[PDB]
Amino acid sequence: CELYHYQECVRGTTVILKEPCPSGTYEGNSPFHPLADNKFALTCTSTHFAFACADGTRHTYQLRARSV
Repeated sequence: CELYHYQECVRGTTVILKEPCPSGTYEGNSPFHPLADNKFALTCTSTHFAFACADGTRHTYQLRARSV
């Protein structure tokens, strides 16, 4: 019921991710930026956020911001 995601991105750039599940609930350090096609956008910074899904699965994401 607990899945972990980890990915690196270039600090300052915009990251586009696919929602892990339809109409899931989100919680994180930055406001949610919903987009079309079950996706969402966020500015790359070292942070953590999570989604709670209807099937009981919780997805925790960790973004590692890096230079260059």
